[PDB]
Amino acid sequence: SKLIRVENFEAYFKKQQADSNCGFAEEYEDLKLIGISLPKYAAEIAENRGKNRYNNVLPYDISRVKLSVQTHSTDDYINANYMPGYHSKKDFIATQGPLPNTLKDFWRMVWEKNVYAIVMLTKCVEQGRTKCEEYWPSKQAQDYGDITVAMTSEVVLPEWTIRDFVVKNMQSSESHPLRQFHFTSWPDHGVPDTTDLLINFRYLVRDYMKQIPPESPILVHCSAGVGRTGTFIAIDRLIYQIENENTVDVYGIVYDLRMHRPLMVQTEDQYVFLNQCVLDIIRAQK
Ligand SMILES: [Cl-]
Repeated sequence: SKLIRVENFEAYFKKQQADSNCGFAEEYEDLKLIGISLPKYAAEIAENRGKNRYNNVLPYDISRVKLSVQTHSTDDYINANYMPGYHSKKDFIATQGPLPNTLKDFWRMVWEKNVYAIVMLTKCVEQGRTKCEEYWPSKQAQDYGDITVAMTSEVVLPEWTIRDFVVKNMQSSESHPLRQFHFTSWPDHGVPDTTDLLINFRYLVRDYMKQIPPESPILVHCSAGVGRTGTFIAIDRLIYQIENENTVDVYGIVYDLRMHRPLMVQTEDQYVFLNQCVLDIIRAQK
């Protein structure tokens, strides 16, 4: 009974918000251990440890994105997992902000996994610390291993920047577009003050995704690719749920996310923020 009909969501939210979000805290605490016993052997292989941004954010083997192998099995490794969306088990790839040594891997994943959209939910640097490499080029083409990327346009707003690229595999002469939705306005601490901007940003991503071929995972990342990333993915899923079923199951969504990657929706504030998102969406349904 974690399924809440939208007609009952506001009352549910108020209930869960009582006593300093006690109910939300309880739901979130219930999620705490979900997925954590899933093996993460590839992530722990010596050769792969340095490919992880955070030693405690490791992809579960069961859902990890496996890249092509060249000379060594560990070539398959990237700190990323397929995350189900509303429609399919591979609607998303949640991944960490790539490192200087995983840039090639990052683009190889982008290429091999048919990514046309990247959602980036972090600044490269937040509070004087590197959260993510600037892994994308300007107009001047850059090669990342066999993958060449050139930015074709960039539109900056205070809230987010949207960048279009052409991604080409130089080995095959295949290419296709990629749009990167760079949400630059997530607060350095805590969640956004309001939900509308992130929700509108999600709508922008979705608007673009309508133009994209099938089986094209949205690559979503922040720093660790779990907190903001999980929040964004959950919001996307919740919106479909609301739109298609008039029900929400934030718990079920986050649970599912946790079964695919650790820490998805990494703070209680984020979890409450999701519920706030649902409330705002429902309320904004005149
Ligand atoms: Cl699954």
